[PDB]
Amino acid sequence: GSKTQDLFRRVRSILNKLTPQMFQQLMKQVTQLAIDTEERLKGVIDLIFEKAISEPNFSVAYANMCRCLMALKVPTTEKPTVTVNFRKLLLNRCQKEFEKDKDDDEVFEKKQKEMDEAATAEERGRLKEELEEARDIARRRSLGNIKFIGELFKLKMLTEAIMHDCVVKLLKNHDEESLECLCRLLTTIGKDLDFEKAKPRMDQYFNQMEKIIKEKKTSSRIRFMLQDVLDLRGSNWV
RNA sequence: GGCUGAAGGAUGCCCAGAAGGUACCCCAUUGUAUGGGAUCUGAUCUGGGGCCUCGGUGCACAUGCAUGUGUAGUCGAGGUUAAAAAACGUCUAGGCC
Ligand SMILES: [Mg+2]
Ligand SMILES: [Mg+2]
Ligand SMILES: [Mg+2]
Repeated sequence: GSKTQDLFRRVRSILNKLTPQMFQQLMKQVTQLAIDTEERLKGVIDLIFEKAISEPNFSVAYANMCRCLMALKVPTTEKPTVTVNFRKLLLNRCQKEFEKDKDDDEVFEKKQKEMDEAATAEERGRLKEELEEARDIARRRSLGNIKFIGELFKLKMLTEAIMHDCVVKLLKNHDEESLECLCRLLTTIGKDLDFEKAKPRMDQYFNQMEKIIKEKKTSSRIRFMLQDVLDLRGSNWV
């Protein structure tokens, strides 16, 4: 049983040491890891996903690390005649994280009543600090998940269609968190998405947020980041 | 009681179909929302796909270095079916001790 925990230790060590420049030298270590059980694979994917969405800066490296294990079949423990590819498991974690928003507010609502139940000023302030801290923890996760999906797109483990139905989903929910994520995703995938096969559809995305830019109904910071994204588009994504 | 491995399943690729999505467009309510349609898709499921024909090279054989024959998971060259695939970070049926 110590073998699974030792594999987790080595995977976490590699993730901590992983950096863009020294990438290649650690990849041999990644290919030499004995991942042969659905539990080990799920745990390694859990570690990679958590690190990649909790720390967006180095997510690029982690994305490329995932490319080195795009083909790592393992037999499902329940029915040992079935197999699960690493890609199927890593993408399921990504898609599940992407659509938690539908339920996300719910848990805050489940805590929102407590805001009323904290009678005294000390309790009210402590409850308010905890709820906004939770809101920060969630918005930091969603942004990490979006940048990780965008980084996996540049390595072709995804396709243009998932980005085109992720951008439109973020944009249809005109709430602040979604528009911040839309800014991050377009900023990280604009050059690899601005092609002539997607020229018509893209020509509406920005146009839509242009109205947002002109409406000034949302918070300023959102407009500010949208202006940055539109200006980066105007300069050929560089 | 231990070693090994079938293009038999599974995985990957390709094709068909389905759930789902679909900014823009159109139709209805009509409210910029919902529902339906049209493309475009399809992170997900259900199936199907391991064809021919000809050369080069290599190999083996059989005849007199040459010719004929068969073909190496061979390189190409073309056809055919909607589809001509990772000889596969996998499980088995076995096979051996
Ligand atoms: Mg449909
Ligand atoms: Mg199939
Ligand atoms: Mg089949």
